[PDB]
Amino acid sequence: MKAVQYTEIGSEPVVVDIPTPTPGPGEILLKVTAAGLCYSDISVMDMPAAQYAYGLPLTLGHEGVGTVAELGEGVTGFGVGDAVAVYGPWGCGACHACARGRENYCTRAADLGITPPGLGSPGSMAEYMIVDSARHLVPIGDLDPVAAAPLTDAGLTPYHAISRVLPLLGPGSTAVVIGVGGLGHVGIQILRAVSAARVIAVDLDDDRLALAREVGADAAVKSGAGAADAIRELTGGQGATAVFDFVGAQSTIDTAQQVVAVDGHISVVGIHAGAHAKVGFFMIPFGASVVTPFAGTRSELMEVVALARAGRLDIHTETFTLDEGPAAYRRLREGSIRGRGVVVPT
Amino acid sequence: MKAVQYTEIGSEPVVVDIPTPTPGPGEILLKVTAAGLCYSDISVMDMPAAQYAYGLPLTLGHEGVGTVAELGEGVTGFGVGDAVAVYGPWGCGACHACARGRENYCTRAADLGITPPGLGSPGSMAEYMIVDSARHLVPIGDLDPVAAAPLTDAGLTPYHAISRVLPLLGPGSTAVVIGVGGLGHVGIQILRAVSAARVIAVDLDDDRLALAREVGADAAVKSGAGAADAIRELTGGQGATAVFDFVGAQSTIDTAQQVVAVDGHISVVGIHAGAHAKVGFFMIPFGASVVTPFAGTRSELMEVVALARAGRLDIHTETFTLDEGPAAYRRLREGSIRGRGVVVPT
Amino acid sequence: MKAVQYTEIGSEPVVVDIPTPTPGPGEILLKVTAAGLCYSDISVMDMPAAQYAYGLPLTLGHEGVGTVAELGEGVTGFGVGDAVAVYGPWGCGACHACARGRENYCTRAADLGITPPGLGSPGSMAEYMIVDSARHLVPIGDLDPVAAAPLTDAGLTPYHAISRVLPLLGPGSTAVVIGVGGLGHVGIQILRAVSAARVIAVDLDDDRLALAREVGADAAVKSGAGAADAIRELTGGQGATAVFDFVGAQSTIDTAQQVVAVDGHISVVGIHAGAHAKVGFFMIPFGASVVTPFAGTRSELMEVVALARAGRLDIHTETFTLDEGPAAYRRLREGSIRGRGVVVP
Amino acid sequence: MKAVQYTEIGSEPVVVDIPTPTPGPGEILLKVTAAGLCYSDISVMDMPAAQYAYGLPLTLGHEGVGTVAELGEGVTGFGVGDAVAVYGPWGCGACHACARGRENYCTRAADLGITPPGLGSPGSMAEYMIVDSARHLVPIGDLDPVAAAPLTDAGLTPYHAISRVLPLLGPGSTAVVIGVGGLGHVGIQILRAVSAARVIAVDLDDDRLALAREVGADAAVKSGAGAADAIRELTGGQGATAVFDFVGAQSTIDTAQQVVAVDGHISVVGIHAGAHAKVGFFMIPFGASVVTPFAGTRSELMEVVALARAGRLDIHTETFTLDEGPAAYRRLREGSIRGRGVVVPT
Ligand SMILES: NC(=O)c1ccc[n+]([C@@H]2O[C@H](COP(=O)([O-])OP(=O)(O)OC[C@H]3O[C@@H](n4cnc5c(N)ncnc54)[C@H](O)[C@@H]3O)[C@@H](O)[C@H]2O)c1
Ligand SMILES: NC(=O)c1ccc[n+]([C@@H]2O[C@H](COP(=O)([O-])OP(=O)(O)OC[C@H]3O[C@@H](n4cnc5c(N)ncnc54)[C@H](O)[C@@H]3O)[C@@H](O)[C@H]2O)c1
Ligand SMILES: NC(=O)c1ccc[n+]([C@@H]2O[C@H](COP(=O)([O-])OP(=O)(O)OC[C@H]3O[C@@H](n4cnc5c(N)ncnc54)[C@H](O)[C@@H]3O)[C@@H](O)[C@H]2O)c1
Ligand SMILES: NC(=O)c1ccc[n+]([C@@H]2O[C@H](COP(=O)([O-])OP(=O)(O)OC[C@H]3O[C@@H](n4cnc5c(N)ncnc54)[C@H](O)[C@@H]3O)[C@@H](O)[C@H]2O)c1
Ligand SMILES: C[C@@H](CCC(=O)O)C(=O)O
Ligand SMILES: C[C@@H](CCC(=O)O)C(=O)O
Ligand SMILES: C[C@@H](CCC(=O)O)C(=O)O
Ligand SMILES: [Zn+2]
Ligand SMILES: [Zn+2]
Ligand SMILES: [Zn+2]
Ligand SMILES: [Zn+2]
Ligand SMILES: [Zn+2]
Ligand SMILES: [Zn+2]
Ligand SMILES: [Zn+2]
Ligand SMILES: [Zn+2]
Repeated sequence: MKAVQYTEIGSEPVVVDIPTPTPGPGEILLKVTAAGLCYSDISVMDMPAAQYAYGLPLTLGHEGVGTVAELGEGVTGFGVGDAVAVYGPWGCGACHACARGRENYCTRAADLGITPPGLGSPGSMAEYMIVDSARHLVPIGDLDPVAAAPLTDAGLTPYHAISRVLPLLGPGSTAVVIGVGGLGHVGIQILRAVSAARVIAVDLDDDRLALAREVGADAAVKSGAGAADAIRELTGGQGATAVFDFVGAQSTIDTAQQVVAVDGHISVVGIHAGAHAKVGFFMIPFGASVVTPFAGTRSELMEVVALARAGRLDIHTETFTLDEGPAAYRRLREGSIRGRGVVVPT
Repeated sequence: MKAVQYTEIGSEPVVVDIPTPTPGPGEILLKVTAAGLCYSDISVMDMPAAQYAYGLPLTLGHEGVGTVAELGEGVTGFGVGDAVAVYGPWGCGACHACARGRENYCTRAADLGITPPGLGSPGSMAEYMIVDSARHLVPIGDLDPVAAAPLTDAGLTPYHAISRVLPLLGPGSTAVVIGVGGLGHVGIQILRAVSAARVIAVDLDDDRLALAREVGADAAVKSGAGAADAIRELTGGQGATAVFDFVGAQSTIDTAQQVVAVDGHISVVGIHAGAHAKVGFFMIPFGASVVTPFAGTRSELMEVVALARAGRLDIHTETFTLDEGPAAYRRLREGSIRGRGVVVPT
Repeated sequence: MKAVQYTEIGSEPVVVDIPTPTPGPGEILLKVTAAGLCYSDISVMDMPAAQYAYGLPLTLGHEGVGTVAELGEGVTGFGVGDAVAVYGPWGCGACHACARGRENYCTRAADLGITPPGLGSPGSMAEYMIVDSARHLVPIGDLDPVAAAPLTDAGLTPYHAISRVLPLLGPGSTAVVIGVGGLGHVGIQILRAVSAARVIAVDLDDDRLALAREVGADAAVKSGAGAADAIRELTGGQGATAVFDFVGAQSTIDTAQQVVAVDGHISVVGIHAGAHAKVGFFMIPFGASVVTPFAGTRSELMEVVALARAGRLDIHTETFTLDEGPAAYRRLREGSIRGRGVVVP
Repeated sequence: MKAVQYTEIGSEPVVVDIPTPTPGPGEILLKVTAAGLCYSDISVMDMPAAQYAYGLPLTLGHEGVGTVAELGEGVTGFGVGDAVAVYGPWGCGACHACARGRENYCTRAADLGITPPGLGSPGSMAEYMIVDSARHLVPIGDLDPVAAAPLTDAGLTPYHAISRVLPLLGPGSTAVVIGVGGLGHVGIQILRAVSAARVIAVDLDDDRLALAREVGADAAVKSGAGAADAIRELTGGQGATAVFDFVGAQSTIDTAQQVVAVDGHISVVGIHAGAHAKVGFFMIPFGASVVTPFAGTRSELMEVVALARAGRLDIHTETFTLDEGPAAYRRLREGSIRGRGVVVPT
């Protein structure tokens, strides 16, 4: 087998029966124990035919954890039964970025026909999944799979975004988190674990602001036209050292530019087509850098797993069966999952 | 004493006779040996009455070198006759940024009424000038004052911009320099001295491309619509690790976005009101950060001076008298100074 | 004031009456609200006549907080009544290190005759004290002075030592803290606040191990011959990413070398004359760097103050009067102050 | 095939005929084009029987370049004929260090029985060699193999040592290089290429001081009792920002401690059993860190190759045949190779 696939442009994903794959040389077959739903899946399924490039059908799910079921020829660095998380943004493994584990920034992958699981290659929303190479597996030991699956993107992506500017986030700093969803609720917790920043969370929804306080935000601010003034009141007029925008709409990016401090940072993490920061003199403070980060690195995924194993990340989830996969995507689309949706096969 | 002042909104600067100042407690009086002209002075003098905030009259010149003439009460660490460069972007000296020498990013200066020489306080285009505090002087020893004056902004600003991302500029990297004027011709030389980056220079003017090659650029490319494709051809389709845009027009920022590499950097250094980078998904590569840097730090100015003393910077200048100051500004406006204009008071 | 001074080589410090100073141009007079005792004061007072270089008499105390009492001529940026901490390791203010606020690493100060309060210039163990320049004052707002005074060295020094290698201390890292005294008990708390490192504390004294657990250590291990094996058991045989040795005896440095990981770090912070790490092939792991850090930077002191104001540092103190100053030093010498001794004028 | 092997404890290496190997799955067979001699080979061959752990016989050579001769089953990313350099310090590929390319600091390799070529596995001093995995090959394009072979250790090791502290080596800094041999003569050139440090070279031999000046040292100091005072005279009494000791004898480490600046660095790179820095209060300046670095990282090797391709490294070599291999080791032992000895098979 059972899997959840995107099969027709503009249609909802469907539950299918397809062959259980067998690993070729160097590949590993996992029995999937948990598969996370990411809002990027919604954006992908909303692409018109002219833009959509991942092929049909596509087994969804780029947040995957499992146990090693079968080793392909020549694979010996894992044993059958090992609990592993899948490193998602597969790169070529050979370029200068990849040599540093920064496969998220590989520029050679596309030309070599290397695509990530759930985003061009078959994903984790299935009873079993293939992983191309052992370097794309990270051990998780006895971590609960349901809470582990989101670490692979909801954890990894905020972790990487924060890591890019961690030296800015010393005692006395303030970090703003915009969007307390799958990514944002983990982002707050990463900030608390790896920095002494004061954390201000921003969301449209009072229940998400409650979630933010539950996971350790120091303050919670309603998003929209009043947010910039409210944040500036909290920061004593100086603004926020860093803003991590997990929404990335034009309104939230505007809020971010209106509150960022001199020599601070805006990380535009959320993906809303057309929205952008306007980085120019008189439009942003001196020295305030802006970036659109993507995914994270191999060693960053290991660090996220280490945070989880140390008890520093309380991942808020709701569990679904494979048969409930399409229903779960409807819930994600409408904004009614408090945290991360996770499919648990069987 | 003789000085060059901006005295009337919309009018050319004029040569004046005003009193030689006397240093109060903590201040230092310099006999000016060289005063650099910066294109920012043109932009300032082009501001309409409603925007112009630096007061009239204003003695111009924020690139200053001199010899210590008189010590104000309680000043130590300098003797009469010492050759010094003036650190330009005065801050409060007390905040967290200033404590690190990063007075360029002080947020307290404005509210305390602290303004820089030539940009709210009296500048260096005069026989003598006041410096507010000893911490705003850096010794230059026997460096030629004419070539030293530009170090204080034409050197400092590119040096800071490059320093923000120096770890990116390893062997195999490429740095693009857009605009081979006062700042840009120094920026090329800094890149060559402190990194192993391949340097590609870009300018509208073929004589400035020649200047770029003279000061060590590896390649020089005509600016305009064909520049992005030409740069991409030189970088093997991978793009440039970093782009230092010393023009900052919309067209040059667009060129920068079209050539920057994944996980690279654009530094928008030149100031053209309204121009901005558009930093959003699908509009810039993943991981490519963008910033508008401002001036530089105390320790950075010392490092620039150290480069000059080591013979690493060939500063291209043309010398003017104080009486020629207004004529020199006309030359700067029309683009006919090959490098930096420098006034030498007699 | 009344002051406590070291007055005679080899003798205990004494309570004295000396003139209240007046600030000259650029100086600030503080009314002292709290003055910390540091174990370095013991080491200084144990120096023989041939080594001791700070002059007699010396008003002790290089951990100082106060309120601005008088401004010297030309001083700006502070008002009378402002609560401030004194930045201790005064530098020249002009060199490349000082320009970055790294006055702790100034090499010009000695030749210019610049000495720190309590260590060549008059210290904070007195009703009033002089500060040379406004850049050596950091505002503390409404922070309790008793808990604030130790921030200026018990806080600053561990903070700097940790900061030198903070990028190593990611999730999955382990930091060992040897010596849970004035410095060490703050070091544990800094590690918890600014990193995700697992913290293993080491001390001779079971009550100090309890203190370590109270302030957030993940494990606390008895020092001595068994400590290295115990630490290696806790780290799965891989050793510790960083070791912060706040004792710095040969035995503790040896423990540090026996537990540090490949590509890790040993910070020798505690001062024991003659003791040293042996950094050579076959004697330490590949890539494991070793340093003796000193004090900290201007911006680091500001950051320490920010941690305290945010409630991230529970500074364990015992309070003494000026008259009790000599008794407090005897207590420090014998090891009976649980945390930091602080004199309140 | 012909090879040079260490075959008997305490005896000179010998030229042998042994079978040409065949690559198994994931392995690559190279036709060797150049094999560097490293002084570590001398130290290894001087180990008594009780210490020597690399097995007999051992094909020597841990500096290897070649062309791809045969691909083992499942190998991708290289074609037959590709010119490649061998990354020497093989790690497990999977741990946190290896995920960052830092296989030089892998702690899992020993327990997994992973040993480097020339140092437990068969080396490059042979007509052909096996490489275990594609990730241990770096393309060199048309670089001359003779000058390329030393990049793999004589280049890599100094490059890594310098890289650990590159942010210290700003304009105005001084770097001391002790020992102008295989590693040291490359170290000087790396410092000149990637920093603005003033470079002071130190050697016992006047001809090696001449070599140092030939490759870009600013100053040259005779090693021994007068070296520390001479270096301090050159640095104005302040001492050297960093000392890279490629000898690592007690006398050179003592020199390094006597000249290092406050908040500087000593890198003990050369290996002399028993010698060590004494890092304690009153024995070294405040803030001066000391480390024994080992080899370098995957991305560092790529950077070294990039320096060579850009013309930044003039590698001084002497060429030997395989039959001359033992004679070349005698020359290395006696100190008569001016730079790096390189064996060029058939
Ligand atoms: N850059 C990357 O590599 C990367 C990786 C993964 C996901 N993403 C993107 O991150 C974004 C978030 O993904 P998710 O799975 O956490 O989404 P989610 O649907 O789980 O959460 C969205 C959250 O944002 C809040 N929100 C929406 N509009 C808002 C506004 N105007 N102001 C404040 N809050 C607002 C919602 O109320 C909700 O709490 C998506 O755009 C996704 O595509 C990016
Ligand atoms: N960010 C800061 O802190 C800071 C500090 C100093 C100066 N500036 C700004 O930097 C800019 C440069 O100042 P300068 O004094 O070196 O100027 P300048 O007049 O000396 O040099 C301008 C150069 O840019 C070239 N140029 C102009 N338009 C171009 C285009 N479209 N493409 C390529 N080249 C082009 C010119 O031919 C000339 O060589 C100005 O905008 C100035 O205000 C900024
Ligand atoms: N590097 C610097 O700039 C700097 C600055 C300030 C203080 N110091 C030094 O730091 C050291 C500590 O100062 P303090 O004021 O915190 O001392 P303290 O007397 O308050 O505490 C000492 C602690 O170390 C423990 N201890 C002693 N020997 C031990 C051993 N062998 N193993 C484990 N634990 C042991 C004690 O039980 C006690 O808890 C002193 O040497 C002091 O001079 C250094
Ligand atoms: N740390 C590592 O990862 C690593 C890697 C490779 C090599 N090494 C070691 O680096 C060292 C250098 O190797 P190499 O192949 O360049 O050696 P080499 O024999 O080619 O060069 C030695 C050089 O050091 C000089 N020298 C010797 N004694 C000296 C002294 N007392 N003072 C000043 N100069 C002196 C010689 O005159 C010669 O120029 C060796 O100990 C080697 O084992 C270490
Ligand atoms: C479609 C989207 C996927 C991001 C993700 O991995 O969540 C992207 O490629 O930008
Ligand atoms: C007025 C202008 C001055 C920049 C400069 O210092 O050259 C600015 O601050 O934007
Ligand atoms: C013998 C030495 C080898 C270093 C090298 O690779 O040159 C070591 O591993 O200790
Ligand atoms: Zn996703
Ligand atoms: Zn790649
Ligand atoms: Zn300017
Ligand atoms: Zn300031
Ligand atoms: Zn102390
Ligand atoms: Zn100084
Ligand atoms: Zn070697
Ligand atoms: Zn490994």
